[PDB]
Amino acid sequence: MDKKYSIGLDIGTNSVGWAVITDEYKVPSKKFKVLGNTDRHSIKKNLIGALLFDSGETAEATRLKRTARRRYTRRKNRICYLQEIFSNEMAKVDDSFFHRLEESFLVEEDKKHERHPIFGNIVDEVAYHEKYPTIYHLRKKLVDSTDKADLRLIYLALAHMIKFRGHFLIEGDLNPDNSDVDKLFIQLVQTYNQLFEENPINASGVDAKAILSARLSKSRRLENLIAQLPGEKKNGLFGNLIALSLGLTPNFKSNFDLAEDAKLQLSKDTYDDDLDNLLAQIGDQYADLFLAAKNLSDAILLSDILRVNTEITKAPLSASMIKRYDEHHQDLTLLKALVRQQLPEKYKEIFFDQSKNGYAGYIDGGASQEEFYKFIKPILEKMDGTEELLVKLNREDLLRKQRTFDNGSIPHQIHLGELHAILRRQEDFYPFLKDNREKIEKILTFRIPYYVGPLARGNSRFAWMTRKSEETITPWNFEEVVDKGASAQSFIERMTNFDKNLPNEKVLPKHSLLYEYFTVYNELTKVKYVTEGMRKPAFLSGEQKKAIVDLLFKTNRKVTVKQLKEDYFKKIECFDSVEISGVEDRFNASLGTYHDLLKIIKDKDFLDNEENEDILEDIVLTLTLFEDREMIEERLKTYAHLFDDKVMKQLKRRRYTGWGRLSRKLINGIRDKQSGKTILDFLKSDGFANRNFMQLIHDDSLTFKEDIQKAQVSGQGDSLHEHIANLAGSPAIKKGILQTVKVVDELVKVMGRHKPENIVIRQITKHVAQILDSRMNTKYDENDKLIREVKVITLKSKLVSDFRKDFQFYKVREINNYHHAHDAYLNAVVGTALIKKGRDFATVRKVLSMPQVNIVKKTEVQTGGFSKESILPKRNSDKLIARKKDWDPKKYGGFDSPTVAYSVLVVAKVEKGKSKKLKSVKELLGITIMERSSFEKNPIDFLEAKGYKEVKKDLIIKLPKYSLFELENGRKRMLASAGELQKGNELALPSKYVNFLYLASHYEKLKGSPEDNEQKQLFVEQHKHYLDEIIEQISEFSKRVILADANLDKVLSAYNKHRDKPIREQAENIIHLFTLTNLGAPAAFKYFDTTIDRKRYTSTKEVLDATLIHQSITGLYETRIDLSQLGGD
DNA sequence: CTATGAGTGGCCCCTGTGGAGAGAAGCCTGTCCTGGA
DNA sequence: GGGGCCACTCATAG
RNA sequence: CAGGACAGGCUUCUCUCCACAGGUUUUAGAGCUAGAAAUAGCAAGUUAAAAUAAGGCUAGUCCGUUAUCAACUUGAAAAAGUGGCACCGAGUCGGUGCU
Repeated sequence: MDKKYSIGLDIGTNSVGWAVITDEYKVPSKKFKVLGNTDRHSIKKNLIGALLFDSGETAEATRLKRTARRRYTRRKNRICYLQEIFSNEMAKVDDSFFHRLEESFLVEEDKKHERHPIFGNIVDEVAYHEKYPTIYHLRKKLVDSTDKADLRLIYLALAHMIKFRGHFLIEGDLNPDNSDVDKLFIQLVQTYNQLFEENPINASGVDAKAILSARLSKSRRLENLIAQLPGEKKNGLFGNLIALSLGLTPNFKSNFDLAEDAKLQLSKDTYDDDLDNLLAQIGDQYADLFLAAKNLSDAILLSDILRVNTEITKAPLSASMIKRYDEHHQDLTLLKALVRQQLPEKYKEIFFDQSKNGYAGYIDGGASQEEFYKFIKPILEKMDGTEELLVKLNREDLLRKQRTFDNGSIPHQIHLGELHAILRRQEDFYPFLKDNREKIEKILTFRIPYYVGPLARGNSRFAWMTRKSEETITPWNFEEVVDKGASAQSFIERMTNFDKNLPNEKVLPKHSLLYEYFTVYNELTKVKYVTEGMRKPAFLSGEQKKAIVDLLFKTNRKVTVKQLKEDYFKKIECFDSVEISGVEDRFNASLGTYHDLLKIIKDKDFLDNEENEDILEDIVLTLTLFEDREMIEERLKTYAHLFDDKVMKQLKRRRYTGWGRLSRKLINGIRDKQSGKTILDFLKSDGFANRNFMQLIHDDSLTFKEDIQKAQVSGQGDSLHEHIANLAGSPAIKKGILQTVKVVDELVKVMGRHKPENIVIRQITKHVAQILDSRMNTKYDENDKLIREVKVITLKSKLVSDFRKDFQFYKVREINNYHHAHDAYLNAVVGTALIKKGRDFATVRKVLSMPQVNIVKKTEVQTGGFSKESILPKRNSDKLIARKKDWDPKKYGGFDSPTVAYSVLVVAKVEKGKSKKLKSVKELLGITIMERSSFEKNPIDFLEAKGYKEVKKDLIIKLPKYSLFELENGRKRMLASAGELQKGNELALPSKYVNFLYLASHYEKLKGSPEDNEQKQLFVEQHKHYLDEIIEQISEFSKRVILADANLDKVLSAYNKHRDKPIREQAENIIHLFTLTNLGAPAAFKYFDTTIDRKRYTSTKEVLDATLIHQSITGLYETRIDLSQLGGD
């Protein structure tokens, strides 16, 4: 008799519950054969348990690190390009300068050349350090002077500029002379008054520079400026111009009464284009007004930058840096004077102690600028003469460094201008610089487009670029080697969907006109109308649909029921009264793309042309695919023969985003084999059948369904891993699902390969059920109908939670891990009971108090970073990992705290003592993650290298993390690492104590009827003696397996101390005790007033000769190996 | 007399921002359709 | 949250 | 009862590519004076170079932290295969009967 049995499953983020029950809600138990070298040949176990595992993580970190690696590599490549350019002339003056540059990081003992890099002689080095305290001094001096300087200084300046070229946000050119806010505001007002003499603006008395440079929001600046302008509004034309000058996006529809919105934003690249067409609409006389607005905006954002006001040079940033340096020097002198004058004792603290947050700590230590201000602020409060210094502190301007985090707002055009000025001044003495000025400018301004991607030769699983040729990609010949249009199309396509019914065809663009026609006819197909004299609703004819679309859909961007009734039935068909069903208020789809094309091209018959279908659809596809404008113009240049410049540029501007859910070949590509119509043709005219898309794809009359069946290529059965990975969700739930399916497979294998009756458990859960059904039921009957021998049940946790709360079967997650198993068991029981109580309740209570539950910790091989990322200074300790091959850690410091890959057991002989005496040993040597490949290649050589000799190969036992060892008195420990252990034993409590603890913990939070609440409170009051029993049992369990003498003593003392506390507080504090006894690593926990630190087992010597256990994924099959007999002499 | 292991307790760990796209999922208003029961 | 490392102290064997 | 397309909104999340600002580490930026030295006073401090997971070959202006993995037999791996049942009890499972 194949016993009828049910399987219950609970899938969480960390756990997978499993349980097997009979037809009688009873859990069978079986005796299992045990392999190994031990004597315990067979053990009886229950068929219930749960699996715990570490939660999975997303791929975000890997992608971030890859991006960082590419950034670093490309920056170094640019530096190498500059060195290559300077290579010819550098050797003619200083051959070893480049060697000195890179070899700088080595100590003086290691350097092949002289220690001073810049000159190689200390005198010139000191002279350089004196004449130019900061690199900004050199930059400004080269910008302003006309003298011929040494090649090395120019090289240094150019390298500094390139390596920190700054951000690329704003396109176009920036005028550095555009910095005066007031003068440009006056010019804008003057131009407005000249062009609007009937409405002049009196800008006198308005401080434009203060308002526009204020650290307020753009709307606040606009409001403040307008409030000072009588008669003007932010909604007015001048208000919109100011908003644009602030960097907002005003709408110019109202001031020119245009039929179309004219929205301008200076950050958008459309400013030139939209300005051009706006002038084409309102007249070209308004060019200088927008020019003045642009100049004012430029002055604004360059005024927020560049604190310097009136100093005249081509390098304002260098002037700002020098000004800050001078202020820092003067303030430092004054501060030293004052501190020495009044508080000499703290002078040492301020200027000598590195560890404190004073000036010495701010400079030579790790104290940040905010920390330094925080430390110095109370001290300055105690002294006098620091009023302006206090103001500067409030301004984040006191003693400011040059390299600060606010530098993130520097446009690259400033560095470009400085480069251009330096090259202009010095190219007369340096012909090769003048010749390669173009190359230097390109290198400074070059940027890889976002749509191109990595420049690989196919050997990267991330690269998609298509090459025109096979030259080495250089910044000067990038455009001549890469098909930018094809690359962009590939970038778009690989992220697009595939059609469900036709997986071999791309889906159409969302705003494709053919798609819009399809949708409109699809909705019109199911529109019914009832007029006077009509007994039943009738479907609209094809000519009726065509007339309706031409009259309303092509003319109105939205058509409503009332509009249709007034415009077509009442006017065209002369039906005065009509009742329309299937559309309530308005029609859903619309011909927006048709309206846009009729607005741009301004030709209706050209759009109405059926033969231009290919050209029109190709134009729509081109507008959807590409976002860069040059590529769009490149593609549109084929169709320019039919359009003027205005139409082409307006077409150049229309972008469309989104995609449809269906393919063109499905709708209008496949023709009916009988009639020749496509789906669109049938929607246009289907006779009295009037079949919609759903009806057409399911009708057996046409061959479209036959093509659907044929086009279903027999996709090779997706592997369970791949099938789950293809689902929608985070990888963690995917891992949980995979482990659950493996658990189900093992449970099936256990029961003698007899299939179960019922499997008890959002679209992801639906996919899980689908996977289970597919793997379990594969039998097809004589009619090719799947014989569902197994029932799949979907139930929500709310039902089982109610089941628990109704029958006092409380769940306390803080006691142990059995709650997952009990929840799975109750899930299965409730599902079977509902779909299919004195006996049942007794059986359930018997099941709950059962002591043996299979709890298994999943064994894993840890991977990830080689070590921590913080780099530590050199120290005399062997635990420091070198950052590179030829860098002694005691000379340079480096990494620390590597992570163990996995542990291995080694039994061999090791020399010990100064006499070099061979000693037979038995210890654990853990492999670091960085060593994993080397060890896997040849363990023998690796073990020989670490002082282990006479290798005993057959004793190598793979010991991953959480490998379980068994010791005396049932005490269990898990191998946390190569040198640390965790708790391995679980505490079991009688169910009555769990119920009492739950009732006490929610004593004041009772959610039930008043009589039930009072009864529960009385029950809590009656059984106070349980607390002593609970404490005694905890002490006994800790004594037997935990060995926590001092911590237990402190716990006992605290319990005796707080024995007078209220019952709720006592229970709440006692609940915190299980952190000492819970599975996993010990953790510190708080008990009333005293905090108890974590007791950490750092000794792996006791388990060297214990019994090792290997366990199946469900823990039913197991093999036991004793370490004592292993490695015997 | 000093090197060597074995525990107690304490302290540490890379951060911030922008631009570009595609998809998915969940909720809501609603209309229509396919399949079986 | 959780494993590594280090200062400190102590017991032990050469 | 399940499934689907559309019209619109809202919200969140995932995945991929291109850039910036730092941080950390070592070296360079003659420390002076009195004192044998311990030490005491004095001066000064803002910056620069290189590296940022060891490295690898398929040598790319590429890849290197996602995912998967109890034990034994076969297989290079993928992958395939390998373990008796019924009854009475329960402090981590125990006992009885058949085979």
